[PDB]
Amino acid sequence: LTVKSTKQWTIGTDVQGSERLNGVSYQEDALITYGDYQYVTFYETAPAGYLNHFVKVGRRRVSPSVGDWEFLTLDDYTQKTMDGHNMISMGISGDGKIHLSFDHHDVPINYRISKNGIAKDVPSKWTSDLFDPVVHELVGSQGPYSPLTYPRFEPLGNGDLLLEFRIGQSGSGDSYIHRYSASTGKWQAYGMYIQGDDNNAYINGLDYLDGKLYTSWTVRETPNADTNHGVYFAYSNDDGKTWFNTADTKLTKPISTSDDSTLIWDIPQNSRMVNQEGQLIDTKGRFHILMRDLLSGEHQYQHYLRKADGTWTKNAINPAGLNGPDLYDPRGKLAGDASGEYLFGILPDPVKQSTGIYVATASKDFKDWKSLAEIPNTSTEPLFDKTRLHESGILSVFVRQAGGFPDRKLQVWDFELDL
Ligand code: NA
Repeated sequence: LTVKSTKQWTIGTDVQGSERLNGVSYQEDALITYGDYQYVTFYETAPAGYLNHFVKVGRRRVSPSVGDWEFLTLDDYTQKTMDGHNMISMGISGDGKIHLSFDHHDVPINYRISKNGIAKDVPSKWTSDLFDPVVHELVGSQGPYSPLTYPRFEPLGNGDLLLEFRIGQSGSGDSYIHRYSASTGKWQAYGMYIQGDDNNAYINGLDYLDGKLYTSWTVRETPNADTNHGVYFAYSNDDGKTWFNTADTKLTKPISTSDDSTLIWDIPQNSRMVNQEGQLIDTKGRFHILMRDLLSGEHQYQHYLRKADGTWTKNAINPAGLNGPDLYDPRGKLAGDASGEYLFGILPDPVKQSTGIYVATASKDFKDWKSLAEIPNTSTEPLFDKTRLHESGILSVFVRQAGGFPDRKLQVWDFELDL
């Protein structure tokens, strides 16, 4: 596997503040290809200036040829909270509607949707009046909608879309799932799916494939990030309603954090393992987790693999040149190609201030981590476009630069792979 071409686009000037609001690990998702177009969402500074931001949505054609990015500005909702949790997630349902949820730390939901199926019936002009107003509920469903943190969308096989989030707080919280029907345009409540016990679960993502939904998490005892422990796994065959552990034993609904039957790796507190890193169901149905720890005596990224035979392995990701991360350094992701043979680590390097792209192969049990490419000058938790990789073999990554405001840009990097 090699790189055929590298291209980049600047899509905006990043916002100013003590926190990163753009390029946050648990954006799910920031960058999406649907049909022949790619979409991206981010904050830009509003005319009021410092500590006033608007959500922007960009689109560009990517098939059968790539055209120019265009942007709309949602100038009816001003983001004002300088808190690194207050990021944006986007999802696109099979009716072509684009959904956004954003700007939360332990507050009520903020959600909006496009009026029509703009990703399906693609409009000529790209303007803010394509979107309905911000609301604080999910029409058809029920709360609780507060205190909410961490909206995450997952598109299902039939065009429906899940929205998942935590209700409660760091160190005492539960998570919930809601399902949007692309046939009726109504949401329904799947209810609480994981319940804290004077702690909270921190999932790594949602991963849906061929009718199964996969998640992994660590449990956090207090608002101190040193109090994460364990790596846990469960999956569902019914889009979030009921769940199983790795041995296919049905769990209680909700899953409790006190239930050790979902633990796949013991990792104590003070291991320097961070919450909400990365996960991946590969196209062959092998599940992967990206985390980190200091348990070897050095800080290293860690790859957990759920093998076809049922067994779990844990391998450090330690290719030449990669500096290992500590607890508060930027988080990475794992991406997969269409074939399921190639695993990409998209790993921010805290020494280099860059994003490395490393590749391993299923033929070598993913032990053969090799440097494939680099994105220079990043201070970001890198995020990629699953569908674009599957469909065209192009690894497209959304990044916040390193550097000072207003030099620090937002960009999209495309690596064309020679599959
Ligand atoms: Na607690």
